[PDB]
Amino acid sequence: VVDPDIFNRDPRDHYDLLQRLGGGTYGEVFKARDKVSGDLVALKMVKMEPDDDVSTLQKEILILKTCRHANIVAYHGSYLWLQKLWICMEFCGAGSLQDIYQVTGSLSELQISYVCREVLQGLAYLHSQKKIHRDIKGANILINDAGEVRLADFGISAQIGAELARRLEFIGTPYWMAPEVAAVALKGGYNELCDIWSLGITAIELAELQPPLFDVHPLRVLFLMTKSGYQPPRLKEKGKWSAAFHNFIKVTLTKSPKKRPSATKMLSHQLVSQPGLNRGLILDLLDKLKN
Amino acid sequence: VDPDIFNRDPRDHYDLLQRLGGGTYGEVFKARDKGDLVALKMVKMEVSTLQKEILILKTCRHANIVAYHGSYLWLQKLWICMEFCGAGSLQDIYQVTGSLSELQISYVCREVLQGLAYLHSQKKIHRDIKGANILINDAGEVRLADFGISAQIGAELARRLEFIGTPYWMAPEVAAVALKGGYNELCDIWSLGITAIELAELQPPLFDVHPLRVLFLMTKSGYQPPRLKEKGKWSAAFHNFIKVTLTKSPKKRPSATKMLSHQLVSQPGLNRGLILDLLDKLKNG
Ligand SMILES: CN(C)C(=O)c1c(N)ccc(-c2cnc3c(c2Cl)[C@@]2(CC[C@@H](O)C2)CN3)c1F
Ligand SMILES: CN(C)C(=O)c1c(N)ccc(-c2cnc3c(c2Cl)[C@@]2(CC[C@@H](O)C2)CN3)c1F
Repeated sequence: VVDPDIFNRDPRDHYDLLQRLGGGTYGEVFKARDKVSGDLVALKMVKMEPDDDVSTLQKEILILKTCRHANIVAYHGSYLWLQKLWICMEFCGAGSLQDIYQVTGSLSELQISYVCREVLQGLAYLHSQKKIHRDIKGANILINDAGEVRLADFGISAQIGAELARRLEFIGTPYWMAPEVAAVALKGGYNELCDIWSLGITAIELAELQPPLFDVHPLRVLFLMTKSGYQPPRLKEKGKWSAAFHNFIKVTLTKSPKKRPSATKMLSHQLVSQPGLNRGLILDLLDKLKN
Repeated sequence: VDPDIFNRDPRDHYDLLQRLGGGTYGEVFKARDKGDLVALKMVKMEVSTLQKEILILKTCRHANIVAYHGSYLWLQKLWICMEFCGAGSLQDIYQVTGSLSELQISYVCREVLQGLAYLHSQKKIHRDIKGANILINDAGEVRLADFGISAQIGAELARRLEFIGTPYWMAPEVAAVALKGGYNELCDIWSLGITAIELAELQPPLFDVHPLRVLFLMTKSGYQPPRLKEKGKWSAAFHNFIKVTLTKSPKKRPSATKMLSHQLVSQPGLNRGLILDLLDKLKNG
């Protein structure tokens, strides 16, 4: 089955569907209003026909329902009704940061610092649970109408958890296989510090409206990262950003994962521990979006 | 598609004699050209992984890798024609004869390393070196076999790459796992170390421990590579060969070509006559 706690009932008995959200980038997502509280939620609808694979969807719900942290999108349960799965989540009324900067242009360094602190808080919590987001980017950082920051979309993370379970289920007899082969089969070949690198790239994304090498063919970018002399990217405009921001980029984009700072360590960095970082900075951004 | 497929009736060319392998390697027949003997593996045509397996065997041309002769397509059945190894696998052998002598193990290890060094310079990985996949012919000569696991891993690596998504936010270690899999050909060197213990003791180390427990242990970093059970039975050279092939760190594990310079497999007197002696034991015991 997909999850042992699924509500086997029509979601429309609890929510009035209001409008579609996200333009389809996140699937079929509906804005909905609770019929008793009046609170707003987002409902993602996924098809669940009898003989489809449920493993990835199962992993995604398992990840969502065991998170209870302010900087992670809240989970309110799922509804299975007539071969449709509705995932009920916290509604973030300003969309993703990508939705926002595609209108406003590049974020200020202080706005990027607040965002980075809030994501690091969410990442420290996930890493403390032995979870890995693995798809940190502007599109998966959501903003509510109060200017707060919420990590969302564990679909990639669920995809990898499902691979891990399958490859482990059919790994076969292990008495002859090398330790490093067993470790890739059980652990995946990397660890939660990949999230720290992705935040570094996301910080550049917010500063420059594209990740580095966005205009390079994706298979070429993958190949360049595997070469011995590969150089981590940097911010484009040196004089636009303080040395603190430049250093933040340098350390998050540490090439060797053995030397890359963890999320708790990054929270002590000058850029995200400076005073004056609060949701008002993003309300300013939302006001610019509005004006 | 394989451009060399023979689109004709294989029984128009071979007499099908007995089955072989007890079904462990699939449906494979001992065949006689209709005086040469071949092995014919048949598979029902429902297949990209089967494609990839044949390409591995077809492109390999080395005396220590089981030879490939061609494939016939007929009545939705694919007939893969290969070199026949009349003494079966080393597992078939030692289950009758008992543990191999150190000299016999040394010769088998040299022959397998020769095949591995060829494979690794072809940018291939066997990934299932074990007694069951090391075959012996009637001359006592050693041939690596069964690239099915190698084909499946290469297909999983290719497919998971085709659904990896945009890579601009990916860390370089994640990129490396996507393109290269997370390990390399030195895993075959470790598997050979285990195999040599298998040939000496009739079982790989930890054979009587639950497999999911053995997977749990191998990833703990406190993990200690196994050793030969009975010290006084084997020379210091054998023990050292086990030590170096079972190097935990893949960054320090010697390559196949380097291992060919090890004392155990470079000593004189290593030849097929040792396995002819073994093949005499299975006949006379
Ligand atoms: C008018 N607005 C704001 C939108 O159309 C809009 C938008 N452009 C972008 C993103 C969201 C949004 C808000 N909250 C969410 C979600 C999303 Cl996608 C999810 C996370 C991903 C998916 O699982 C559903 C859960 N909570 C939008 F509503
Ligand atoms: C009476 N004997 C000896 C056997 O039954 C016997 C046996 N017990 C074990 C192995 C073989 C054997 C010999 N030569 C082979 C093959 C195998 Cl399986 C393959 C290698 C890969 C596989 O796909 C087909 C091609 N060359 C046996 F014939």
